[PDB]
Amino acid sequence: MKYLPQQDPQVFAAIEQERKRQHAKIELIASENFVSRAVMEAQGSVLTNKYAEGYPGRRYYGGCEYVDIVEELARERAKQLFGAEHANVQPHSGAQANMAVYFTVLEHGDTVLGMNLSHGGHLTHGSPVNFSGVQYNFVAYGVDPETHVIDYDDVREKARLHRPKLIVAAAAAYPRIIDFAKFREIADEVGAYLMVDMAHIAGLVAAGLHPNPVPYAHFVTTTTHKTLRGPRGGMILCQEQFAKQIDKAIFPGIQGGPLMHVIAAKAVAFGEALQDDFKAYAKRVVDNAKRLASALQNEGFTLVSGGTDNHLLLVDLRPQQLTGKTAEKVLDEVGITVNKNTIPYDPESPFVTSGIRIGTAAVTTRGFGLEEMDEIAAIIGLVLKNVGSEQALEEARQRVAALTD
Amino acid sequence: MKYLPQQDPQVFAAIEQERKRQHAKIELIASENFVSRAVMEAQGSVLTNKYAEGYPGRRYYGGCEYVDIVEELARERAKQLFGAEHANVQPHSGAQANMAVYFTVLEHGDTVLGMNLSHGGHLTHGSPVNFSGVQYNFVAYGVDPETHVIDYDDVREKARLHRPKLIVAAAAAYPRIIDFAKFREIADEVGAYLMVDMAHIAGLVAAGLHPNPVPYAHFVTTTTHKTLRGPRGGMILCQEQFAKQIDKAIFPGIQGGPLMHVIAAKAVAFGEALQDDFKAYAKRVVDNAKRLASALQNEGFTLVSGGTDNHLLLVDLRPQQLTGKTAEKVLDEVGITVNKNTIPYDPESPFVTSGIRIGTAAVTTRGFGLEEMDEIAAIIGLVLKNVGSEQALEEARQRVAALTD
Ligand SMILES: *Cc1c(COP(=O)(O)O)cnc(C)c1O
Ligand SMILES: *Cc1c(COP(=O)(O)O)cnc(C)c1O
Repeated sequence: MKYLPQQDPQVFAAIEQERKRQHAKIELIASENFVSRAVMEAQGSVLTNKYAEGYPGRRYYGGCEYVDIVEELARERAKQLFGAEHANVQPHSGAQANMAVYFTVLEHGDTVLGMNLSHGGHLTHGSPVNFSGVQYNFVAYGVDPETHVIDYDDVREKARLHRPKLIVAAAAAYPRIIDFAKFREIADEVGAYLMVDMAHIAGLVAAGLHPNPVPYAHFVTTTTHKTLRGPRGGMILCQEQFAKQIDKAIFPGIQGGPLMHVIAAKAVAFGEALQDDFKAYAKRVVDNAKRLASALQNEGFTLVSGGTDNHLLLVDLRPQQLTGKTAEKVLDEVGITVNKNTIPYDPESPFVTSGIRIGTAAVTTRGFGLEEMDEIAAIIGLVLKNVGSEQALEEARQRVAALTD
Repeated sequence: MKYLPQQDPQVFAAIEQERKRQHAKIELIASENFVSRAVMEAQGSVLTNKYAEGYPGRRYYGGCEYVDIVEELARERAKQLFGAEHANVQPHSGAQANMAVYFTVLEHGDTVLGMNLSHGGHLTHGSPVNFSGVQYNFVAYGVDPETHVIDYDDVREKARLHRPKLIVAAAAAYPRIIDFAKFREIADEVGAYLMVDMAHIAGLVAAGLHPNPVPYAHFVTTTTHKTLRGPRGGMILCQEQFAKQIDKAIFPGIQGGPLMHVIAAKAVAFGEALQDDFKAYAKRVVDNAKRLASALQNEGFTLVSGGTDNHLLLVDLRPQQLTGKTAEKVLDEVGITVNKNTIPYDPESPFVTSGIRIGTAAVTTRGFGLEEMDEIAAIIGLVLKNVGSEQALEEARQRVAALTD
């Protein structure tokens, strides 16, 4: 940076602390990643100066010729990446992408069926403190108590009983492949739309390492960040038949001016994802997750669903008589970043929990591989089996430092 | 830029076109501005990598120590700038700031009283194609047919007849000072909350050149861009008594993860606004607007309300037998950027209009002063009085080029 250090020492000092923190810590929060310098440059551009309400070639303001090129690059690259008929790259966030889809097909108080929040569902899939749970009548399907895999007969029964207008598939904390064909079959049986919220797995979908929801879903929502490794923001994919309605839902429906600089950064990220090396990256993410899962089991940890098919895993800490909160806290002391997370049928509140969620997208971006997964698992074992030993925690701290340099 | 040109030639070429366009054109769109290099650097930072759902010291994820410093810098600087008891700097946009306030105090179908959209009100103040008009029962107050100033007796009568839960004051296209004391008096009479949407005038408020709504309003919403000259995004100000509810409305209410890099940029912009030179800038904005208004009247143009108290003016084109659409188009041909805009009691649709809206915030940032205002007015006169003369348009084009170098 050149101008920020002189103009705002306080803000610069804090940013520099954060940059150094990002390097020093082992980031295992499953939603996190590190974007490229090109992506950052794009959103640090003069495009922040441009109002561009509307869509390419159909804007409310003049002078949009070049931001139109940028937005269409984003849309076309997204369509190639996911094989979708339409893309809307304007959502400010994953939350706003979902909000727009809900606004498109639902009336206030309509019934929606989503994944149980305590089993892996997202806040925006019907939390009573979120707009989704307040505005619409959410009901939940669950995972099997033993296998922790989505119970598709429960999805079907809930759908047939409650007759939802919309079914939501997709999760914030589900370690297995989701069967979108079955979701669509159930949706078809009850005459409901299917929305897939692929935020966590979008990068894996792009790389062909998770089944693509696009052919099965009426609407697909996603973050552009997370496994897709893009700038912070949202996106909606859908068939041509819903394009006009979806576009109107985003604007003038729920948003105002789009963030054109962030949209530029989205284009950059989609460009990166189209490359062969991104596919190699995404395979390492999945390989690393399997390896880490196996290595954690080797340490004696129990994993929700017995492993992982994707970038993320959930440790059930009950065998160690630990809460997620306790584990999260002690790992923070040694430089490993995780988050506490409810496990299916958790006896604890969502604020304490019996689990920690772990993902490999961030460490993989940093170039970590299988050997590093083994060591990460060994450090976690050392820490969680010795929570009262400062000597053990110091050893862990040093081993974490050795990994990050 | 260093990395973007190599990684993504297509995106870079388009960004460069936009940057050159921003320099070449005379930007008179009233909502537009040019942010500092420091602001851009802040939002081009690694803070995009951090999930920070929640609030400073009360986050859902670990590792937020430094983004907490950034967010608190934003909040504290906003509070000093506007004398507010609480700030929420997380809204993704002006639309989301409004959405959050509505979510805080209103139930689905509650009555809200806002400014007539065709008289200066914003889309998010009850358009039937916007969430506001769909989710809530909006009624409108108008401006006087002759003076084009808000008719405060009409505000009062509408309030007393319709008994709104919330009254909204603030505008996208109103050239005069708004009397917030009168709005609060009316709100008090009918037991309604008062929300002031100060997006357009926030920079002028910060500089003490427009009365501050903060002491009179329960809630104040704003963009961080526009006259405040910050990054693209939103903000809410309110008294301590609504702080917890407002914060919950933003998260987990309507948004997910905040844009921490944009919040850093907000802090930078607020820092800039706190400086003496920003106050000088804002006075030049207002001075320039008056001068431009006077110079346009000298050219024979009629202005809505007969002039301006702020950064913006509206030309009533009916005396010239021109629509806003026609004027917008021909000005685009010579390098002057305006937008068509409905005038109060417009005989034309909002898609054709009888007016153009003009603001001075952008040209003032570029260092334009009174002499430039005279010339801009003279060029507009030349163009709009000679719409069928290619020679006149070429002269205008050359004169525009002389202004921008
Ligand atoms: C992360 C996530 C979201 C929310 O995205 P934000 O950008 O944080 O608003 C929504 N749904 C799912 C499944 C997610 O994983
Ligand atoms: C610009 C504006 C908005 C919307 O802000 P976005 O960032 O475009 O969503 C809302 N209200 C008023 C009065 C505005 O001027």
